[PDB]
Amino acid sequence: MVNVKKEFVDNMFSVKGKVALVTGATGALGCVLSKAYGYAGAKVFMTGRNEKKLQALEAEFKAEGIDCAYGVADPADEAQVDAMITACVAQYGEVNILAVTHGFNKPQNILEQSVADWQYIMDADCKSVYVVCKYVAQQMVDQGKGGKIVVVTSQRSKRGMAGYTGYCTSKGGADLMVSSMACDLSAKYGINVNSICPTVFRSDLTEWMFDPESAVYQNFLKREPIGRLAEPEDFVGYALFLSSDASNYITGANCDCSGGYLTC
Amino acid sequence: MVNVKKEFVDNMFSVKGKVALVTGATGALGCVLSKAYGYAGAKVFMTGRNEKKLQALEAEFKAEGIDCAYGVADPADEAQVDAMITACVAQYGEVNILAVTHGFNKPQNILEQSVADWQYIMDTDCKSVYVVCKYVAQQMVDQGKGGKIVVVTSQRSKRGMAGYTGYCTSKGGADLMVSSMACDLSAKYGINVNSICPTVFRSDLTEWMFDPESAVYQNFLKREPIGRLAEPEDFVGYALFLSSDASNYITGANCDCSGGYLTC
Amino acid sequence: MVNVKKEFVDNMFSVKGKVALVTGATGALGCVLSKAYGYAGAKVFMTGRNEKKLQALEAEFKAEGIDCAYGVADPADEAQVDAMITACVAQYGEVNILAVTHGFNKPQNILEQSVADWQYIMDADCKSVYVVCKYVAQQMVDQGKGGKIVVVTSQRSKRGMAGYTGYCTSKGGADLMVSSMACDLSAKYGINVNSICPTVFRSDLTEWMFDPESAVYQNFLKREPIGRLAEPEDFVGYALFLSSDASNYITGANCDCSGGYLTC
Amino acid sequence: MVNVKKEFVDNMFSVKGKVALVTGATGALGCVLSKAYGYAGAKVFMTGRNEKKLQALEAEFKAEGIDCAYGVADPADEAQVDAMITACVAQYGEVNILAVTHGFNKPQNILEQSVADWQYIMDTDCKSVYVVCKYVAQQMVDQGKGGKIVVVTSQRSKRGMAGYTGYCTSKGGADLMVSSMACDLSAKYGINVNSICPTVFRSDLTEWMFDPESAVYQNFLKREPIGRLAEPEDFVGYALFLSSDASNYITGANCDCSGGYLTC
Repeated sequence: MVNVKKEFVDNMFSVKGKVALVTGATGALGCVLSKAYGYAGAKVFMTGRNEKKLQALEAEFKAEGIDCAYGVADPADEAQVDAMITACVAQYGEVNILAVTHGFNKPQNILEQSVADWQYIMDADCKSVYVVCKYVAQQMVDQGKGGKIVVVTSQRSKRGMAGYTGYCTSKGGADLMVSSMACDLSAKYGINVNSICPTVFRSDLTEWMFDPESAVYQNFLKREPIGRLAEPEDFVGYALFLSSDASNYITGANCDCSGGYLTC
Repeated sequence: MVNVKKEFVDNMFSVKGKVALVTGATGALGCVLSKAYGYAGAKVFMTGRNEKKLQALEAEFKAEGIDCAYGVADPADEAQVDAMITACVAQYGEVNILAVTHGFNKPQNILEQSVADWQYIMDTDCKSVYVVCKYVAQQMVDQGKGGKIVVVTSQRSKRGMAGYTGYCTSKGGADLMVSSMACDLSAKYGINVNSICPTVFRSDLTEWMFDPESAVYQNFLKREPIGRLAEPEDFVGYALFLSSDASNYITGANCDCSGGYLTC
Repeated sequence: MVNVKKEFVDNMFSVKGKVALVTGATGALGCVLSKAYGYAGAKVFMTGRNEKKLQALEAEFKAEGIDCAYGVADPADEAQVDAMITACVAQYGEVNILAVTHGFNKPQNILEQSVADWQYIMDADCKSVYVVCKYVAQQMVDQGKGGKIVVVTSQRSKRGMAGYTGYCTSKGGADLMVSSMACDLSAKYGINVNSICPTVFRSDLTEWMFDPESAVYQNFLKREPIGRLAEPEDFVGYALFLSSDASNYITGANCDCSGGYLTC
Repeated sequence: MVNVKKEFVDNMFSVKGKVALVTGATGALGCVLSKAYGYAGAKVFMTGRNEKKLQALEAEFKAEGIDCAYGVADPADEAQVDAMITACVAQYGEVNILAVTHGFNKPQNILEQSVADWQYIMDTDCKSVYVVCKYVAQQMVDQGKGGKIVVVTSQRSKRGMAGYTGYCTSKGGADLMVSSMACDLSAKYGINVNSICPTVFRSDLTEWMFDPESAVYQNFLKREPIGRLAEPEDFVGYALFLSSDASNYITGANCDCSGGYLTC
């Protein structure tokens, strides 16, 4: 008999009954991923800094029968992250999936960007990934059931850009932090750690879309073999795949969500 | 309201009712992927050179209610591939998914490997990918409904190896052929083209596993953050993901199925 | 005392008295590299298919005191390559450096490109690299003095492009063939094998430069952090570096000559 | 006539009369690069934190007719870096080449590595690269004559490793910071910015070389197509190449100094 089971294939993409902790939950990708986990049957614990926006999401999701909760925390603040994970464990008993979607950018040329401004991006966008991953991984180790970590980086983790010495250092570094975390955790504890590297969202560029003096929209479109800019919903499939049994062998990968921008 | 639909999330990983054409169908990965597509509800058209082995698979799958058929063809032979696609279209009406799993290798140092031996690997392992992709892409264009192509390459498409001047040229080339095919087809025709880059299967190395003189098994294990060698079933999730609506934005990618070998 | 010698530093970039065999010697990069090796004091053996163009180069170089010779050969023809290397050995006693610059392209979409047209690119652009490298490496092994091989690929060895299923397969494959050849030859025989991955030459695009309907020139310029397209002379430094003692530790590398196109 | 000049070829690798500022000058690679620039005729300005070790190097180099000087500075401290560059400008009139060789590592698994310990590596190894590059680039801009920046990263900038969540984030980030700096500076100001990615030095592993319980030495040797571990002198050629006219077109590159570790 061929070495594949029907039970495996039918349920491999499931996240049903799993507890998914989503950071940057009020952001463009974070709110979409949080709802997608909910629609897929996971218990959703949303975190971010804006309580009013988290409350609005919790009300919308609960009206559709999604089991969800939220915790306010600055992801770069070690004490707040620890308390937030404790609140998730108190609510749901465990953490099975972590989706890291928070971040920050402020593009500026190196000559005009102070060391403090560069450090601000690194703390908000890079240190915060270490803090959240370290504390959630420790919780997954404590549980002894393995787990899944999905870090949203950027196609900027592999390609530089003018004005991006902060963001590219942060994302370039996070991709390697993910591969090193897989080396630290996957074999011993059954914790898969992967990143997704998306291109830009259409909605991020619509503001200057009608400006003939701007080349930004067309510079991206010339470099998108898929033929269009991304929507957050375009990455829910990859995120859920990397959060399910279907990706049990996959670890330390930096997954291409660029629509071909990285390979053309 | 958050921009993601429940109907999208519930059905995004489906391949139900789709016609999946699988090359190298009698091989270790090919038979597993063929059955996985069948268990997932796709109509499966298997192709390979060994009729007796294809007949055995068809009998096994039909006994489990899988709708499948086969066609004998040498994938490097345009005329045989063209006739094989015609037989798939006659049986099922169309081709929606293509999974390319066939191949050949015969490692040998460049000094001892004749130009004819190198060419034999290139024809069997590389030219055959161009032939199958070109003819199936043309059928998908003719249909006007888009489609999915998944080419199985190898982690050897990105890392060289002693004795692999044939296989590494073929796989390294196929990864770029996939990115270029996405540039040719995805925007205009809605045909996504991606590759998966697997590490070795545990069963491929079981022969010399007990020989202390061989370092092969341990060479790979030291370089596998996941902590074990692969089974064909470990790649069914990625292959089905890349064959479904869940990956509609993903094209021209060379997906890391190495278990961390590529990133450590 | 610091572990570096003055004699080493003063002479590390030298190719003086070395025999450099350059393929595609009559082409834009080939003629420039051949003359640069000559100006740097190497004995230059030029090869290509056009005898009149090789004779013109030999006359120009000899008028400037360069020790050079030529041999006519189709680089994909195993018998002609063997005879050409024999003629170089008869003239100069040995081969120390090989620079592979020949090639062919004919861009065409996969749907319109016949299997025979794809194969034509592969034979002219990829098989020919295997033939030349195998025979020159065998000669270097026979000599027992090590050697240097520099293969000119393209930035297309790492990035796909519409119409390039032939060229990208050939260059993508050649980069991996180089890494595998380093695995086969460098430790045992002291033969370093590396590739250089250039961007396009300014002169290749000047024809359609005044056509407003063409985006080619600007598509490249937007993606060149260096701020201009390349001239063949821009790659002589990297080629000579990879042909000298200064790069003795460097092997199996695919060197970025893209002017930042690969990293932005 | 072939488009290459003899005067260009004869002098392209020269750093004679150029002012080379070397950070981490007392380290294994820093002292070797500092002396190599000196032997090549550059004016050498060495910086580091250990005054006694800088004084010993200055005395050794002056005894061999090298024009050199030193300045004590912590490279992560903007005020000290600014004062150090002022002292280099006062001594030599300008800065033409910058070689960044300093760094820090303390491997530790993520579960046992505090956020403060991770931050310590990031400040010492990553923030310090931003500080030095920003201040030296500003000095090169002020001069208006262009310049060369060579950042020494590691093969760890592209491959993760157990215990390296700090170092891999720092090096992975620095490679992207270099590509982004090239986008910010090369076209407008003629400042090329590149990195070199070395493998480990033989001397770094000699301690546990005789311990059968340690796999480290053999783990690297199995992955070195060149056939041996590196010496600092093995990277002087690449560093001087990237500091000379021979590499004028090369910018934003992350150069492979791994001996094939990256490509096998």
